[PDB]
Amino acid sequence: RYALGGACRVLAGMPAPLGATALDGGVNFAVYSAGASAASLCLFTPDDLEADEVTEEVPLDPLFNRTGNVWHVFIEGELHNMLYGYRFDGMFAPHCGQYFDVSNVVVDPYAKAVISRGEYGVPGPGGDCWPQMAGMIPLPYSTFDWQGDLPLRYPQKDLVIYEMHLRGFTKHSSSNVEHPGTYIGAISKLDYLKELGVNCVELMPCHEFNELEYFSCSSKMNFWGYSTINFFSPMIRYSSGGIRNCGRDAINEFKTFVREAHKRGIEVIMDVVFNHTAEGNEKGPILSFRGIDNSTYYMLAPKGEFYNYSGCGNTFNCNHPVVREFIVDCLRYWVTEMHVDGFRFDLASIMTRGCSGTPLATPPLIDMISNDPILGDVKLIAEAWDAGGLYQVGQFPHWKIWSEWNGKYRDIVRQFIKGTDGFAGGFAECLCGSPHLYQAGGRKPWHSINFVCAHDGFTLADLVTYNKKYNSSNGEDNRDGENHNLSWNCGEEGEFAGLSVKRLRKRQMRNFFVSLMVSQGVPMFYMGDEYGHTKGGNNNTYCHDHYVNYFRWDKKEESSDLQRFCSLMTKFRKQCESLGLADFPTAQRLHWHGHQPGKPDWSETSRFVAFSTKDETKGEIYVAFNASHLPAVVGLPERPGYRWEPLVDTGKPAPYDFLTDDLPDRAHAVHLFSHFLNSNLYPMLSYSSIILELQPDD
Amino acid sequence: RVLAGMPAPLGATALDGGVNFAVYSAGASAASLCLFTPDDLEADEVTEEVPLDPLFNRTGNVWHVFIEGELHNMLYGYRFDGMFAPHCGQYFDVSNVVVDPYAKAVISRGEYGVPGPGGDCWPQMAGMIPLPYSTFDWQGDLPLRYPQKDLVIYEMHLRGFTKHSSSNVEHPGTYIGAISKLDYLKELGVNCVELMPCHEFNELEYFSCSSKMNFWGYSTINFFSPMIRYSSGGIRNCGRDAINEFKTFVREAHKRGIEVIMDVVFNHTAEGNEKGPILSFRGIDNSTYYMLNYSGCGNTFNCNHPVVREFIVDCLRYWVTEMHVDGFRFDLALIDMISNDPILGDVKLIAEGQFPHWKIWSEWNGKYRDIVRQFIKGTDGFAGGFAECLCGSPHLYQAGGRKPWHSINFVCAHDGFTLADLVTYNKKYNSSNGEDNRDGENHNLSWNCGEEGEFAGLSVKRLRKRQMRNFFVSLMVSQGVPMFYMGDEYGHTKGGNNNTYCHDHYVNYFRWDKKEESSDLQRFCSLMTKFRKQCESLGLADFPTAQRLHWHGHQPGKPDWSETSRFVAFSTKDETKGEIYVAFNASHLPAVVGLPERPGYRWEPLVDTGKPAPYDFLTDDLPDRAHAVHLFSHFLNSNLYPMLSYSSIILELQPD
Repeated sequence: RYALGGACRVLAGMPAPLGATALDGGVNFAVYSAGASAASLCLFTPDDLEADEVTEEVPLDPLFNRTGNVWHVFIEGELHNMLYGYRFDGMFAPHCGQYFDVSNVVVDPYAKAVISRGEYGVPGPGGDCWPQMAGMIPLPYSTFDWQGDLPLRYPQKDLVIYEMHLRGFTKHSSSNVEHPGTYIGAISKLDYLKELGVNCVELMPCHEFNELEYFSCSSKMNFWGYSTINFFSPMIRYSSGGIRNCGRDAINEFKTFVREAHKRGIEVIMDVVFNHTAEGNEKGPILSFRGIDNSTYYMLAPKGEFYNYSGCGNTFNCNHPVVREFIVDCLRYWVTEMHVDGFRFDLASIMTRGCSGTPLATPPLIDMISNDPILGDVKLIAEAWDAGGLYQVGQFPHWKIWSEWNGKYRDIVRQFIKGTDGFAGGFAECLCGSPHLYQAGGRKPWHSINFVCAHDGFTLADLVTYNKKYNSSNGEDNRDGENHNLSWNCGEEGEFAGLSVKRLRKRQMRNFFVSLMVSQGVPMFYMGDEYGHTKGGNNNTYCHDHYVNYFRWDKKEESSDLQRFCSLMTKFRKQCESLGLADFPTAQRLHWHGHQPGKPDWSETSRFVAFSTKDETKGEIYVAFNASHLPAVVGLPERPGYRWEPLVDTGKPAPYDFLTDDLPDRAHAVHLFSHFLNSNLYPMLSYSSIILELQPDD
Repeated sequence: RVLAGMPAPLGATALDGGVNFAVYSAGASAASLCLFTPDDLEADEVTEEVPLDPLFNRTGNVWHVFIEGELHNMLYGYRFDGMFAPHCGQYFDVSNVVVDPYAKAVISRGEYGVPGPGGDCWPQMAGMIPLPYSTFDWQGDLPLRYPQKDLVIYEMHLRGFTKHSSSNVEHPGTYIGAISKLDYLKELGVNCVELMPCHEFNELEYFSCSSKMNFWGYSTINFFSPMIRYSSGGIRNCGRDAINEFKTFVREAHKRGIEVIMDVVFNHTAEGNEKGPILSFRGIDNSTYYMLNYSGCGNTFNCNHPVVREFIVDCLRYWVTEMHVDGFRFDLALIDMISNDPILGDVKLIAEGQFPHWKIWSEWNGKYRDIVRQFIKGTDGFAGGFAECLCGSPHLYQAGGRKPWHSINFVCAHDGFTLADLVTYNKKYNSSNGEDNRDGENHNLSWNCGEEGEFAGLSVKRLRKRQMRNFFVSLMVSQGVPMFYMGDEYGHTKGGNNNTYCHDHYVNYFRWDKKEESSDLQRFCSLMTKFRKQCESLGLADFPTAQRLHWHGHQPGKPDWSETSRFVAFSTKDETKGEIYVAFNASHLPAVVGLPERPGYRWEPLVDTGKPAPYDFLTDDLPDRAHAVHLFSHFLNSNLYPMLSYSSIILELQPD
């Protein structure tokens, strides 16, 4: 046949590879739809797509343009300036699970760019929020230069992770970047992270999503982005190019980001959400999979009701034979072409469920992922829990590869440092990387990702300022977010407290950071914790394109003492050999002390934890935490012929809370405590911690 | 020409040109006046003798003789005789020549430690004939009359003060050798200097027996005469130069603002019992002047007798008016007479709660020394006693109608361990006294701070420095009059010997060499003396009241008086520093102590005996003071302070 006025020949094509692929002076399209009775290929143009008008349509022959359940067609010519979609026909029965309709033009799941809008937060032509979408037709060749980029391949034990929101990182006016809120605005700030000690960035979801899902209903916005439309394409409204050049520019922008990050020694880990899609339940848009083969992609009940183990309306059928191949191809695409270094899986315990619902001991999807020759060399971090009731923390089909977030760490550290009884043994266990959870099954201490604050919940500053949540601007009447925050307002609630309360809060924040940085495992903290970012007591800000979610670069200058403390702690962890251990610590390296050396207090009323550990580069170090409300003079280990020299004391005023060989009068400061240090003594305030280093006494 | 004579004065005087000699006796049936020439006295020959008539030259029991002429270059004695019955109580003998009890000078020897011809330790003595006119210029003088509550007494031995070769003085070990160093004392803050006995005494009294010498000088021959062998002139000019040199000292001291308190011993004399030579008293009236052994010397001076009482009163008046002495100490101590005398009533009378008071007689507080030595070293049950001592011992003096400044506080003296020995030795080492280490106090209440002796570790030495500073702080914050002993301010040590009465050796000298090596302790002591004399609360005229003095423990307002308590803290309301907080930690464990809460104010470090010098006492002369306070501001802001074991601290309340 012919497609465009006789210029393009139409042929049978090939059923693989799926998607649209350029070759042989033409483009081959292939899709999978088992339940379709008729299919046609729709072609738009940039001008007609913004009219909801199809410029061309090629009907597909069920005989010569279908192999098995895979429709395919080859069109000769240069279509790389056009956008495409599919029209399917067939059975329609919501109560049976069929959602075919000829009036809808759907987007290929394998499309590498989805073009519907170019401006963030700006409705469509006439106040619309769900305009027509179309996918990008590839080009015969690539148009990006990597400049010899190669994988960094850091050992996971050497990582310090930083969780970043791409828009909120530079969208505040104080960022003073050329393109605030985009992939290029982020690049100008990468050196800052490099000086902070960060060598790994975790991006919050940067896959195509609609920020205007809720805008029509209640004028809210999907700021965080945990509702994905397509998985092969980056968010085009996080780029400066926009829909320009059919989206190719946006792709290159993302690539640019990654490349630059590798030239500063920073790795990029993508946050992916495969457990649900933007299409919602039966009352929602038909953009994608639902319109192609619903029964194949979504997990339904026998009566046609969608299984909802995420709270978002549906549940992706992760373990179905086709869905597993789709997911593996997504991951390999993001690794081999966008040069990503690893992935984080949100609500990971939905990929371990049956393709009905029943948790699987050896899920096929995890099996394929961990056995892949390409995905075996990249980091895989799992947030092992879901909204249905599963908590696979410590028990996850890890295959001796998968890492995992540690929420027990968060709870234990929060309660201990706030001053709860019965948490000294748990805190001591946390400081060693939880051997009882990861050593038994054959995993190393660095398979645990440690954190005390994330994007969901109180920030580090709110953790020491508010007893309760204040989610009133969310519009839910406080009926949202965590109810048990394990926080302490340090004696007076709100930001307007006395000077003693403020000093105590500063001590507490420094104590949390020290706990993170001296523990075995991979530390992680959310952007803005290094300078005390606050959200006003709101622990669930999923819908605020407001300054509360933005990095405040002006406030970073007012609190640069805390930033200095945090960067110095990261440097110290990097230097100390004993803090990045590959294996679990042993009783021959690590010793536990109490108020007196060698006499730990593991009882239920204990609120003091101290240890000392040998080190090949620093000789030996001593760390202590006093979470009681009364000060104490503690005795230090006896080391004939050596002396303990102070390094870190969170109770002292800056810059003396961390001593470096840049202070003009460090020796005088040490001398004025020498009369305690010579006796192997050290006085400590309530709610503090100290780090000392052993040096030759000569 | 020999004339009759008159009873008054009971001595020798140059009035009525000529000399009138009068002597009281009770059994002198024969009496004559011997006159010696100094060259003849050296040869032990009498060059003149004037017999006295029992009727023409005697009124009642007083012999008289008046000689018209010039005897200014002549010495004298008496040929008294009468009943001789040692087994009955009489010691009259004409063959011997005695010295007038009221003689102002005694001329036997002129070089300290150098015996007479053929090694004679007891050569013949004679008295000096006075002049009818004065010879010394006071350059204008008047009593300083300091209130006794404002004193800081410094006990010094005259010879040992500037006899060591490191003193670098023109006349080491004399009266005029210590005048140079008086300025040094003024730098320490000494308001008063107390002299160990400077009456005429024989340093070779028992040198013939064994080989020991008498160094301290607690044995008196003449009560009117200064020690001539402590002067550069010696016997020159009949000794009248010596009496002037002493005066010079007093004068110069009064020009530095320092008073002079004289240590007197009227409870025994060098006469011995019946074995030593008869110098005076026994050869005139051995009954009136002696109680025919409670002093430990061999005799007592019969304080209770009208003749003896008048003698003592006249001696004290002579010293006060002729020599301008400001006060007296009475060893091992008539009383009403002295206290009611027109002149001696305004003199500072100090006696070594049981001694008659009359609201005048101060006392050496020997109970203070025992309690303070036992609290500071660490001992159970002394928290209450220590707190009592800090308030001037009300239970001893307030009850009797006295004042806190009638208590003389000390922890060290000339007998016993020095300050450095209290923290160095646990036993006494008197084997150098040649008495089988049996002569000496056995209950020293000391502690070697761990290892005993001068060769210990570093921690022991640090603890010793802390302990010495703690003792001095204890002294300087207490209500009463503090006293120190020569050399404590730099760590003088006797080598463990707590009784050096018989050593004219470097152990009894002021080692000016060492004071240049322990200058940090001297700095601390001088600064503490400055601190005491500025505060109003530390020199109170009346006992502290509950309205101004408050007692604290590890927590403000919660003192621990139990038998396990080893921590004492208080705060006082001042009017020149606002308010001061003092704390003592005699426990072996460090401690963080909470300070009293004062809205709108903050406590600022002043004294901390655990810190290294010069930061053990903060002063504006220290350029780093602000940074040092800043580095403890994080404890100070919350009303906390960390303390080492065995340490004390002083803080001031500032409007911050």
